Amino acid sequence: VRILGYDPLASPALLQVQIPATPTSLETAKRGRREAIDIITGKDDRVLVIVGPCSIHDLEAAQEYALRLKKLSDELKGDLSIIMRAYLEKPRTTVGWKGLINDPDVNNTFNINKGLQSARQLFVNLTNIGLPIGSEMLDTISPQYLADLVSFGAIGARTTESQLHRELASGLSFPVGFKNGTDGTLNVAVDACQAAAHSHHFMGVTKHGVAAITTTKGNEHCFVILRGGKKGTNYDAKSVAEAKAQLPAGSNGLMIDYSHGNSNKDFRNQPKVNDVVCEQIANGENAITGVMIESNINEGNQGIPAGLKYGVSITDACIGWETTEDVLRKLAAAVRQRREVNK
Amino acid sequence: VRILGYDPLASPALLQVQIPATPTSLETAKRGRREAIDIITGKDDRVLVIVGPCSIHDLEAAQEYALRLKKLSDELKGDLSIIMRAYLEKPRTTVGWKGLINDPDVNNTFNINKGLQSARQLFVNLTNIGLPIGSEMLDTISPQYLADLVSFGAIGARTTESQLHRELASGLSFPVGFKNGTDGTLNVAVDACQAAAHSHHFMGVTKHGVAAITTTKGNEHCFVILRGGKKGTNYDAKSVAEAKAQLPAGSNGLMIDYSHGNSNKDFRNQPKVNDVVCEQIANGENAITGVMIESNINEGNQGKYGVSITDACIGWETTEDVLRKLAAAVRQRREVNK
Ligand SMILES: [Co+2]
Ligand SMILES: [Co+2]
Repeated sequence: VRILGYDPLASPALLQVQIPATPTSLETAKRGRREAIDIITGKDDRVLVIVGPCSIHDLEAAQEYALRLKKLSDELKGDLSIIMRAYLEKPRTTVGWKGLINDPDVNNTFNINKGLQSARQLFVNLTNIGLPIGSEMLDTISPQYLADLVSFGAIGARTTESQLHRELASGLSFPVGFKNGTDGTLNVAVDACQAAAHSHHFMGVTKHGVAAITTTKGNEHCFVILRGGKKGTNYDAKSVAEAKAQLPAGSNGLMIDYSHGNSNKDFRNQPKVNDVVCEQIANGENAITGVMIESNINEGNQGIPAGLKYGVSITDACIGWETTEDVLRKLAAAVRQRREVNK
Repeated sequence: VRILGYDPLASPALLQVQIPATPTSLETAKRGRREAIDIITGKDDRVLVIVGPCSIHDLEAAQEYALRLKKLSDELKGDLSIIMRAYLEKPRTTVGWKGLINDPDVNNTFNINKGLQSARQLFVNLTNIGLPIGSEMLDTISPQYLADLVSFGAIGARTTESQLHRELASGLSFPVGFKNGTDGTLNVAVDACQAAAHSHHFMGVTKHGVAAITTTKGNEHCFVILRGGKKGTNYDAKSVAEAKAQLPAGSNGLMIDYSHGNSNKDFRNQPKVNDVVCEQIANGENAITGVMIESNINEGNQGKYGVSITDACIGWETTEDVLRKLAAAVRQRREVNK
C-alpha cells in the first residue's frame, strides 16, 4: 500500500561487464588502498587527504577537477597521499537531491539505472588517470556496483550509529572513515570502528542482484573522522587530545574533516582549520594521519533551477581550486616539518 | 577480501507460503493499524500503548506474555489501544546479540533462515490470538518477510537520522515512530517524520528476493517518540512543551517511551515516568497520544524463564498497575476535555 511500484534494475555483475574497469583503474584503486592503510596504521608519515567536491553531478567537470588534482598529487606525493572525493550519495537533513545515482538528471526523474551507469563510468574515468577515489557508503546495495573502484569509504555523521552501516563497513575491502555524530561527539565513531572490526552476518544483495546471507570478516582499517557538530568544532589540539584519550588499544590514526561541522557554516573557514591542523602536525602531532576537504573547481555552491554554473557545487559550499592548491601545499609543508620533529 | 561467503536465503514470498498468516492474524494486524492511526492523528482519545519485552528470545514465553496482555487489553480497551512489543532486531552499542532473526539459537551460529522462520511463526502465533504487535524496523530487508503481520514499526534512536531508514519508513504500510536521537534532542526525529512523509526512490529487495527500484508513496503516519538521552530525560511537562513547540503543522501526536533514556539506567523508573505522564494526560495534555513500555513476565534482566536477555523490564504485575493507572488518566483527560 505505500509501495507505488518496483522498476527493474541491472545486477551488479551485469553493470560490471557493461562498464569494465581498465587495468589502470584497478591498479589505481588497489594502490590508493595500500597507501591509505599504511598511513592510518602508522607505517608511512605522509598525510592521507580526501579532497574534492561535496558531490559529483557533472562527469566532465569532475574529470577536469580530477586532472588538476592528479597533477598536484604528482607534485606533492612525497608528503601527501591524495584520494579524490567522488561522492555519489548525499544524506539529507529532510529531503533534497540525493546524488548522481539516485537522480543523475537532477530533475526528479530518478533514473537509478542511468545513475549507476553514470556513477560507474565516472569511477572508471577518474581511476583511469591514476587518481584514487572515495565516496560516502550511504546505500548498502550500491557498493556491489562500484567497490572494485573505490579506495576509501566514509560512513556519514548521520549513519555512524547505524548497525546496518557498521555491518556494511565490516565487509568492505578498503579503509572506512566513520564521521563523529552530528551532535559533535566522538563516542559513536569509536563504537562504530569497534563494531565494524568484528565479523557480521546479515542479509545483503549479491553481485547477481539477489538477497543472501552475507558473512563478513571484520574491517581493521576503520578510523574516526572529526567533523565537528552541535557541541562545537573539534579540529584543535585540545579536541584532538580528548579524542586520542578515548581511542582503544589497536586504534588507527584520526582524520580531520575541515568542512561540515568544523567550518561553522562557512567554506571560507576550511583554510583556517588547515592552519590549526598544520600547526599541530608541524609541531609533532602523530595521531592526525588524515584530513578531508570539500574542494571544487570554483568556490561556493548554487541552487538547482542544466541552467547550472560550471564547476560549482549543488550541495555544500566548497573552497575553489586555487584556494585548494594553497591549502594542500601548506599541509605538505607541515608534513615535512613533522618529519624534522620526529628525528 | 572481506566477504567470508554467501549462504542461501529463503525468499520473502516462500516464507509467507511456508508460514501462512491466518485470517485472524491478518485482521488483527489491520485493526492494530487502524487503531494506532486514529489515535496519533487525533481522531480517538484513547492512548496508544506499545508494551512488552525489550526483545523476544523465547517463543513460548512470549506467547504466555501475549495471552496475559490480550486479557489486560480486553479489560482496558475503552481507554487504551495496546500493541505488543515483539522486537526481533536489536541495535547494539558495539557488538552483542542482534535478536531472534540474526541468531535464534543465541549462541553465535547465526542461522538467519531459522531466525526468519521463528520470527514469522512468532508473529503469526501472537497476532492469531487477536493481539497486534510492533517491532523496530532495523534491517531494511526483514520487513519483506513480516510486514503483513505488523501494526507498528519503530525507527530506533541510533537510526532515526539514517536516510535509508527514512526511505524504508516512507514505504511501510503502518504507523512508524521515530525515536529522538541518543543525545536526547528531537530535531532529528522531527526531520525524519518530514522525510518519511515524502515519496522516495531507492534500491530495495522485493518479495522474490531480488533487488529492484522501489518507489514509495510517503508515510503520513510517522510520529516522534521521546526516549531521553545524553541531554537528559524528556517525559516531563517542560520537555513535552518544548517538543510541541518544535512540531510542524500537520504533526501527529507524541509518544513517550518510559524506558531507555527515560529510565536513567533503571527499569524501576518506568512506573515513575508513568506517574509523570499520567499527571499530564489527566490534566488535559492532548499532544501525548502514545506511550512505550518495556515489560516482561518477570522483571529485571540477565546475561531464567520470562526474563529479558537485553534491557531490564518491569514485570507482569507492575505492568497491570501501570496500565490501569494510565487508563484512569485517559478517563480523566476525557472529563477535562468536556
Ligand atoms: Co558536504
Ligand atoms: Co530496550
